[PDB]
Amino acid sequence: QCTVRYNVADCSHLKLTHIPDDLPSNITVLNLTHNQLRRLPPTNFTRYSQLAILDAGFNSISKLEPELCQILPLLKVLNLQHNELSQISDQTFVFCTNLTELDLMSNSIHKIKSNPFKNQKNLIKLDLSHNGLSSTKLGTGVQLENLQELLLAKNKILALRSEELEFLGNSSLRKLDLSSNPLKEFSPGCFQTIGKLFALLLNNAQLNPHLTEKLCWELSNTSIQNLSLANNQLLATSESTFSGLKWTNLTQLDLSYNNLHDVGNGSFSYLPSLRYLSLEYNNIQRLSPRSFYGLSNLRYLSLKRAFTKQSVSLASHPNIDDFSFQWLKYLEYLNMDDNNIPSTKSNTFTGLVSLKYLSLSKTFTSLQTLTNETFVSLAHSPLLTLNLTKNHISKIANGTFSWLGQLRILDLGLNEIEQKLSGQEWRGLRNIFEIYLSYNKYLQLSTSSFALVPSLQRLMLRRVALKNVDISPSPFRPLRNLTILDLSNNNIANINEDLLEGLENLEILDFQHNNLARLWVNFLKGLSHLHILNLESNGLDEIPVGVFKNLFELKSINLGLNNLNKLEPFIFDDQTSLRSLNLQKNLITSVEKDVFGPPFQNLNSLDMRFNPFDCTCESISWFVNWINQTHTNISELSTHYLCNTPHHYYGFPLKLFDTSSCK
Ligand SMILES: *[C@H]1O[C@H](CO)[C@@H](O[C@H]2O[C@H](CO)[C@@H](O[C@H]3O[C@H](CO[C@H]4O[C@H](CO)[C@@H](O)[C@H](O)[C@@H]4O)[C@@H](O)[C@H](O[C@@H]4O[C@H](CO)[C@@H](O)[C@H](O)[C@@H]4O)[C@@H]3O)[C@H](O)[C@H]2NC(C)=O)[C@H](O)[C@H]1NC(C)=O
Ligand SMILES: *[C@H]1O[C@H](CO[C@H]2O[C@@H](C)[C@@H](O)[C@@H](O)[C@@H]2O)[C@@H](O[C@H]2O[C@H](CO)[C@@H](O[C@@H]3O[C@H](CO)[C@@H](O)[C@H](O)[C@@H]3O)[C@H](O)[C@H]2NC(C)=O)[C@H](O)[C@H]1NC(C)=O
Ligand SMILES: *[C@@H]1O[C@H](CO[C@H]2O[C@@H](C)[C@@H](O)[C@@H](O)[C@@H]2O)[C@@H](O[C@@H]2O[C@H](CO)[C@@H](O)[C@H](O)[C@H]2NC(C)=O)[C@H](O)[C@H]1NC(C)=O
Ligand SMILES: *[C@@H]1O[C@H](CO)[C@@H](O[C@@H]2O[C@H](CO)[C@@H](O)[C@H](O)[C@H]2NC(C)=O)[C@H](O)[C@H]1NC(C)=O
Ligand SMILES: *[C@@H]1O[C@H](CO)[C@@H](O[C@H]2O[C@H](CO)[C@@H](O)[C@H](O)[C@H]2NC(C)=O)[C@H](O)[C@H]1NC(C)=O
Ligand SMILES: *[C@@H]1O[C@H](CO)[C@@H](O[C@H]2O[C@H](CO)[C@@H](O)[C@H](O)[C@H]2NC(C)=O)[C@H](O)[C@H]1NC(C)=O
Ligand SMILES: *[C@H]1O[C@H](CO)[C@@H](O[C@@H]2O[C@H](CO)[C@@H](O)[C@H](O)[C@H]2NC(C)=O)[C@H](O)[C@H]1NC(C)=O
Ligand SMILES: *[C@@H]1O[C@H](CO)[C@@H](O)[C@H](O)[C@H]1NC(C)=O
Ligand SMILES: *[C@@H]1O[C@H](CO)[C@@H](O)[C@H](O)[C@H]1NC(C)=O
Ligand SMILES: *[C@@H]1O[C@H](CO)[C@@H](O)[C@H](O)[C@H]1NC(C)=O
Ligand SMILES: *[C@H]1O[C@H](CO)[C@@H](O)[C@H](O)[C@H]1NC(C)=O
Ligand SMILES: C[C@@H]1O[C@@H](O)[C@@H](O)[C@H](O)[C@@H]1O
Repeated sequence: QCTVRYNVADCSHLKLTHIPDDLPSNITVLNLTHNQLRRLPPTNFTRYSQLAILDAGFNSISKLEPELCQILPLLKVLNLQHNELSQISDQTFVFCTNLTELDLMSNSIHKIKSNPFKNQKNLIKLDLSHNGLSSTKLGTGVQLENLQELLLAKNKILALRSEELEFLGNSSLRKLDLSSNPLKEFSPGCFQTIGKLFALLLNNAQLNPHLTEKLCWELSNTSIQNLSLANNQLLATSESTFSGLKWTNLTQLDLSYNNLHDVGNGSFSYLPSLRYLSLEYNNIQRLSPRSFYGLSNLRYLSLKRAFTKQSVSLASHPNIDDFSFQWLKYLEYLNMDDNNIPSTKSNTFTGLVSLKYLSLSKTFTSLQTLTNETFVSLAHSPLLTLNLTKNHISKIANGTFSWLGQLRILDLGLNEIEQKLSGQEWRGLRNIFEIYLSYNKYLQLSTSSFALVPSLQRLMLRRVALKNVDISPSPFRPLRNLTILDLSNNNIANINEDLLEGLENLEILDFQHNNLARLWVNFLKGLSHLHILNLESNGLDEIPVGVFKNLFELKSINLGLNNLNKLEPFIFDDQTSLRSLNLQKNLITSVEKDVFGPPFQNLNSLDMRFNPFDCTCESISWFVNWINQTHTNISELSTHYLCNTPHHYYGFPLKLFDTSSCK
C-alpha cells in the first residue's frame, strides 16, 4: 500500500482500483498516478479535505463529478493527463476556484461547448494537448483573466480565426503552444485578439515559406518575443519572409530542423532586436556577406550541423565566404559543430568584435595543419574559449595562436597531433588557463615546451605517448601556477625525478598506466597542496617511506591495480584528513595498525578488495575488528574480501574471521 513522506501520499504503480483511506488527514498532496481507478467519487475524499494537489494522471477515469471541487475546497493543482474523459460539461469544473494548474493532456475531448472554465479566474496554466480539438475556442466571453500558459499542442486545428481567441481579450499569455497542428491558414487579426502574446510555439505544424510569411504578418504589432518554428518545411528564406516582424520586438527565433537550404540575402534585415538565433540541423549551401544583414543586436548563434552534409555519392561541402558575420558585432557565442567546412579563410571571422566563445568541434575536413594565418580573422575578437576537438589536426605551427591574446580555454583533444613542442606554438597566449591535448598521436617535449605559457593552470596530456621526458630542467618547470596535471596512459620511457619540482600549487596529479615502477627517487617533492593523487596501474610493488611525507592535504589516494604487498609502517602518518583510500587488486597480505591506523581515522570510503588476505590474528585481527566498528564505507564487503591463506581459509570471507580467541 501507499508510502507517505512529508504531507504527501504516494500510491503510484500499485494497480489500485479504489481510493485508499489508511493515509493521514494532514496531507496536502496525493499521487494516485498510473493506477486503474474507475472514477473518483466526490465522497471518498472527505478524510483528506486538506488535498492541495490531486494528481490522478494515467487511470481509467471517465467522468468528473462537480461536487468533487467543493468537497475539496483547497484543490490547487489537478492533474488528469492520459485519462479517459469524454466531454467536459458546463457544470463540471464549476466549483474548483483555488485552481492554478489543470492538466487534461490526454483525454480525446474532440469538442467544447459553452464556457467550461468561467470560474477558473485563478488558473495560471491550462493544458489541453493531444486531444481531438479542431478549434482554439474555449469560451464565449473574455474569461481566464489570469491565464498565463495555454497548451494545445498535438490537435487537429486547421485555422486560426480572430473569433476563436477573443476569449483571451485581456490575458497576458506568456506561452501559447500550438506545435503539431496541421495549420492551413491564419485568418486576419487572429493573433491580435489576444491581450498580450509573448511566446509562440509552432513546431512541427507543416509550415512552408509562404504560410510563414502570412504568419509573420498576423504577428506584426503584438508583444511577441520568443517564436519557435522548428521542424517544418521552410526550405528557403527571402527578405519578404520575416518582414511582418519589423513591427515587433522579437528576441528569440528557432529555425532548426527545417531542411533550410538557402538563406536569402537579407532574410533577417527586420530583426534588429533579435538576440538568440538557432539554425541547427539544416542544409545551408552558402553563406554570403549579405546573409546576416540586419542582426545588429544578435548574441547567440548556433550553426551546429546547419550545413550541407556528406551525402552518399558526391563530395559536397558548404561554402561560407569571407565577411559572412561582419554584421554580428554584438555576438558573443558561435557554435559551428558537426559540419563539413574545408577550413578557415583569412577573413572568415572578421567583424565578430565581441566574440567570447567559439566552438569548432568536428567542423573541419581539410585542415590538419594549423599555420600562422589560420586564425588571423579573430585578431580582433576578445575570445576566451576555443574548441578544436575532432578535426584530424596533425601539426601545429610556430605562432598559430599569436592572435588569440586573450584566450583562456584551448581544447585540441581528439585530434591526430604528431610533433615536437619547441614551445613556439603557444607564442602569444598571455592569459591561457587550460590546455587540453589528450587523445592525440604523440608529443615530443623539450626544455621550452611550456616556457611561453606560465599562466597555465590546467594541462591534460592523457593517452598521448610522450617523448623526451627525462630532461633537466623538467619541461613542466615553468608552470608555477599549475593546479591540475593529468597525464596518464603515456607509458614514458624514462622519468627523471626532477619532474614536478616547483609545482607548489598542484592539487590533482594523474599518473596512471605509466609503468612508474621501472624508473624507481621521491617523486612528490614539495607538493603540499596535493588533494587527489592517482597512481593506478604502474606495476608498483615496493613503495618507499617518505613519498607521502608532508602531503597533509591528500583527500583521495588511489594505488589500485599494482603489485603492493609489504608496506613500511608510518608511510601514511601524515594522511589523517584522508576521505578515500583505494588499494584494490593488489597483493596485500596484512593490514596492520602501524600502517593503516592514521588514514583509517576519518576515512569515508575504502576499497581494498581482491587481495590475498592472510587470515591470521597477526595479519588481520586489528583489521577485522576495525571493520566491525567503523562507519567507513566498504562496498562488497561480504563477497569480495576473501582470505587466501592458509589452506583452511582459502576463499573464506574476511569479515567472518573469528577474533575473540586471540592472545
Ligand atoms: C568543446 O566541444 C567538445 C565537443 O562537444 C566537448 O566535448 C565533450 O563535452 C562534454 C564534456 O566532457 C561531454 O559530456 C559527457 O560525455 C563524456 C563521455 O561520457 C560518456 O558516457 C556517458 C554515459 O553513458 C554517455 O552518455 C556519453 O555519450 C559518453 O559515452 C564526458 O565528457 C562526460 O562523462 C564523464 O563524466 C565523468 C565525471 O565524473 C568523468 O569521470 C568521465 O571521464 C567522463 O568525462 C560527460 O557526461 C561530451 O560527451 C563531449 N562531447 C561530445 C559530443 O563528444 C568539449 O567538452 C568542449 N571542450 C571544452 C572542454 O570546452
Ligand atoms: C619556431 O620554433 C623554434 C623557436 O624559434 C624561436 O626562437 C626564439 C628564441 C625567438 O628568437 C623566435 O624569434 C624564434 O622564432 C624554432 O626552432 C628551430 O629553429 C631554431 C632557429 O630559430 C634553431 O635554433 C638554433 O640556433 C642556432 C644559433 O646559431 C643555429 O646555429 C642552429 O642551426 C639552430 O637553428 C632550433 O634548434 C630549432 N629547433 C628544433 C631543433 O626544432 C623553429 O625553427 C621556428 N619555426 C619555424 C620553422 O619558423
Ligand atoms: C517594440 O518597441 C518598443 C520597445 O520598447 C518597449 O518595450 C516594452 C516591453 C517595455 O518594457 C519598454 O522597453 C518599452 O516600452 C515599444 O515602444 C514603446 O511603446 C510604448 C507604448 O506604445 C510607449 O509608451 C514607449 O514610449 C515606446 N518606446 C518608445 C521610445 O517608442 C513598441 O511599442 C514595441 N512594439 C511592439 C509591436 O510591441
Ligand atoms: C547574395 O548577394 C550577393 C552580393 O552581396 C550575391 O553576389 C552575387 O550574386 C550574383 C547573382 O547570383 C552572382 O554574380 C554571384 O552569385 C555573386 N557574385 C558576386 C559579384 O558577389 C550572391 O550571389 C547572393 N547570394 C544569395 C542569393 O544567397
Ligand atoms: C525565450 O527563450 C528561452 C526559453 O527557453 C528563455 O530565454 C532565456 O532567459 C530565460 C529566463 O527567463 C532562461 O531560463 C533561458 O535559459 C534563457 N535562454 C538561453 C539562451 O538559454 C526565455 O524564458 C524564453 N521566453 C519565454 C518562454 O517566455
Ligand atoms: C608566418 O609568420 C609571419 C606572420 O605572418 C609571416 O611573415 C613574416 O615572414 C615572411 C617570410 O615568409 C616575411 O616575408 C615577412 O616580411 C614577415 N613579416 C614581416 C616582419 O613583415 C611569415 O611569412 C609566416 N611564415 C610561415 C609560413 O610560417
Ligand atoms: C599565478 O597565480 C598568481 C596568484 O597570486 C598570479 O598573481 C596574481 O595576478 C597578478 C599578476 O598577474 C597579481 O598582480 C595579483 O596580485 C595576483 N593575484 C590574483 C590571483 O589576482 C600570477 O600572476 C599567476 N601567474 C602568472 C599568470 O604569471
Ligand atoms: C468509496 O467508499 C465506499 C465506502 O463503502 C466504497 O464502497 C467505495 O468502493 C469507495 N469508492 C471507490 C470505488 O474508491
Ligand atoms: C480586462 O478585464 C475585463 C474583462 O472582464 C475588462 O472589462 C477590462 O476592461 C480589461 N482591463 C481593463 C483595461 O480594464
Ligand atoms: C558508507 O556507508 C555507510 C552506511 O552505514 C554510511 O554511513 C557512510 O556515510 C558511507 N560513506 C560515506 C559516503 O561517507
Ligand atoms: C563483529 O565482530 C566482533 C569481533 O571483532 C564481535 O565482537 C561483534 O559481536 C561482531 N558483531 C557483528 C556480527 O557485527
Ligand atoms: C559584394 C556585395 O555587393 C552587394 O550585394 C552589397 O550589398 C554587399 O554588402 C556586398 O558587398
